[PDB]
Amino acid sequence: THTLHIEEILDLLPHRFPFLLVDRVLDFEEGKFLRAVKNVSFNEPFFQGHFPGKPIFPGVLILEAMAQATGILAFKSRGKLEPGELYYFAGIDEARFKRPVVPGDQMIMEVEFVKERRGLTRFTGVAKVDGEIVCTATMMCARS
Amino acid sequence: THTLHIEEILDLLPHRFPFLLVDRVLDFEEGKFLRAVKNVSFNEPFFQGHFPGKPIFPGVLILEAMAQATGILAFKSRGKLEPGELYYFAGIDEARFKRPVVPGDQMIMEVEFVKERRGLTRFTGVAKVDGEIVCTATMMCARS
Amino acid sequence: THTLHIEEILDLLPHRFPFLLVDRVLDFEEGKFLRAVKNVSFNEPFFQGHFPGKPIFPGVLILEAMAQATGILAFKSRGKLEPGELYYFAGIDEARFKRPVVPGDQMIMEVEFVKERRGLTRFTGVAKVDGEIVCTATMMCARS
Amino acid sequence: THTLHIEEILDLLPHRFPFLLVDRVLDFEEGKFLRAVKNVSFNEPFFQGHFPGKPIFPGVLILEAMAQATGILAFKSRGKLEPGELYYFAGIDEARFKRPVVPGDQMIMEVEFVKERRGLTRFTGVAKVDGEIVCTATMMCARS
Amino acid sequence: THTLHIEEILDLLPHRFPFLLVDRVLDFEEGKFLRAVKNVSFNEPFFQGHFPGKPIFPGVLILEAMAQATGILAFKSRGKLEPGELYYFAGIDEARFKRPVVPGDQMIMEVEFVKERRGLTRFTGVAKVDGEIVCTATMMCARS
Amino acid sequence: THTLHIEEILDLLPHRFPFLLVDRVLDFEEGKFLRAVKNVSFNEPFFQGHFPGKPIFPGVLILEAMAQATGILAFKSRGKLEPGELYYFAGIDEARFKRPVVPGDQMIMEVEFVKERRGLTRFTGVAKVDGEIVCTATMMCARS
Repeated sequence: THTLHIEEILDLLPHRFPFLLVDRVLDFEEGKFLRAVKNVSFNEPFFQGHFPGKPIFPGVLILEAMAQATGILAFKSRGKLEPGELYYFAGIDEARFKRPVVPGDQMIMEVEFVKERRGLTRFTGVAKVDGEIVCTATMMCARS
Repeated sequence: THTLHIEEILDLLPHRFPFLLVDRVLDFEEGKFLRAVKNVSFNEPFFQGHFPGKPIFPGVLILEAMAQATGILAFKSRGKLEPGELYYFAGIDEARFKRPVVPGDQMIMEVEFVKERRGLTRFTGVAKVDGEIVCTATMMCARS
Repeated sequence: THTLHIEEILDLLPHRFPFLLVDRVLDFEEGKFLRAVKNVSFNEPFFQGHFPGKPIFPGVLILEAMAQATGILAFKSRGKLEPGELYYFAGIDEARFKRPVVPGDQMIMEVEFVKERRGLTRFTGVAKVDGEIVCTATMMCARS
Repeated sequence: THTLHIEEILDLLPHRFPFLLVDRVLDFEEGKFLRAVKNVSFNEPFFQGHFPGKPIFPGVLILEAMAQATGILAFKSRGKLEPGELYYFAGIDEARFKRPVVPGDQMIMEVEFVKERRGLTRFTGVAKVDGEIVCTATMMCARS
Repeated sequence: THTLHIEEILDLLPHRFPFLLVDRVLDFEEGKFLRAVKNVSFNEPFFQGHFPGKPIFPGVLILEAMAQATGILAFKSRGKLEPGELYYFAGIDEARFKRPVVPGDQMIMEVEFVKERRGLTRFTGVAKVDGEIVCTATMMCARS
Repeated sequence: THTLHIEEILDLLPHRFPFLLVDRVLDFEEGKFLRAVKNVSFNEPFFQGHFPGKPIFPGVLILEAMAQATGILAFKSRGKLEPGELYYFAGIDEARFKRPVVPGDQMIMEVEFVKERRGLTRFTGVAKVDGEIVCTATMMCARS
């Protein structure tokens, strides 16, 4: 119902190529949840290195893509970043990688706001491919 | 039933980054048809240039990706390329671009063998997004 | 007589790296024709992929470069793009690729306005290397 | 006393550009610890995107670089990877990012083997700049 | 005492990725000298080409990095570039390359103003790694 | 009469993208001279950084390209490099840059063998555009 396409994304997040890893927002409810898509394509620059002969989307970039999806939720819910402010990744708990994500996968990511605590915001994220979980993690993010 | 993932694709086509534009094969029947996926992601290198502020997947790259999908069909059907042989794009008729393809689109491509003619092979292709046609073309390819 | 160098080109076309494929305009007459140069260098990013061991300038990028050269004609003849407007590739007829274009080739391209029809503009293009034809095509372009 | 330069690293790890994030090994003791350097330079490709006007080395890439440093320890200690085998990132606990790492920083990373557990190996890592901690994490890695 | 970090550098020099080769300024005295750092990392794009299997930082890029460091001195000492003006490399005398610079090296560069002569400014530069000289040169630079 | 195209060049020089800067050899006489072409195209990766809004081919890359052209002469004249051997740039005298080289320029480079001296070989080079000199230099190169 509340979808954002890439130009709307570019207006919210400061990330640019080759480190903008949210391709679409499928739905969100402010202060609660956001569901985003990362299309995984062979034609992405990290796959040349990771690895030659055997393309594997880096687990660390799933954590990043989910953190980005929290940022989009945070900005739509609480206000846009002001010029020069940034959205800092502060911590991660319990990241678990279940199986490799590969070219052709459409990675569906769901992030949920948990609480604010200290000047940090805590989110959970779950990433799926073809309805199955490929990654979970709990993420802490802060605006400076 | 007959799916090929990226490693199988890399073994068939000689194209490499940043010009390998088939991410998966969903089905095929040798000598007849092939259905392939190109995942369209913001994190592809041509989107920096095409265009700043407004990402549009180039129509010429839809033609490329379909031509590559003919190559995979041709190789699986007729034999792999020999070292130093190439799969040449010889011509295109009636390419039509119906609307823009954008980050987050999964472009489903169907190619069909038509006939061989004067040392050339003729194919038709149709590319879809969300079940709607975004491009059609007739393609002529040759080995040499 | 009416030459445009790259900064003038950058002011007319919205394309940027790695998808700006017109390096110079040698001559033009508004509403009629334009003659442009694409220098083909090994140091272009697509050649890593197309193909390892055997650099071949992609035919699809000749079509693009010619379409770009039509855009430059269109903008100089009829007015510049307004912010957010774009120059859409709508169709191609009868693209023919005669032989491979390679590193060291200076690709001379000549585009001619044919007619407007529906809200499309029709152009013919011919690309030469060392005075010989390497590609022809008829292109349809539209401003949205 | 036990230093490895980049060619020795390239022979141990399968990662390549733009995802090989260990530039040198300063010391190690098989089965115990490894100390590595990641030089952080503006001329790295992710800084274009992260972020325009404000270069910040991604925290997720500090985790990657430390995971790579565990791989080098694992290979030197336990044996090189066999062709087609991979060094998989299975999980992370308690990653904490203490302050931003920036161009001109030399990031010194110390990884320690903790134990093997259910087919996984557990490692702790600590990354420093100018003697101060910028990141800690506990990492689980597996061969397959 | 007078250090400049990368955002200050980006405000002074017009160079951007992949050709900004000064990561930090350690000290300077206007009109006299400047001491700068170039961190040499495997993750820089030229190392893919220079050379496969054997990363060697190009000597020509040491000359560039030093010329950049002269520009930063020139701008801080004599005034910033005005929009559209540029800082031209006009000549080099007696460049000498002593040994290869490699991934993991922190290249410390010291440039000294010699004199102005014609509308050129003459500088000497010396680049060190681990306290040893790896390159010297005399450089002539001009503002247009 | 003695021309070498890119595949012949790739077999002689070890440089690869984005640091192979000789696109064709127009003529040569072993032990004496070589004339090579570098096509200068906007679609080269360094132009993004050098400079935004104003593309200028770096003078240091003219020196590189001429050094590469000496390498091709050296290999054709004296023997190919053995695996793991490199063609080292040892020094430069009297490099002079006469005016900017820009997208659309075809840079014609003439290198001449001067003499061997203390385990080094000395060469002169002259680079032209449209028959006019844009750069001269004396280059010292060594195998090791």
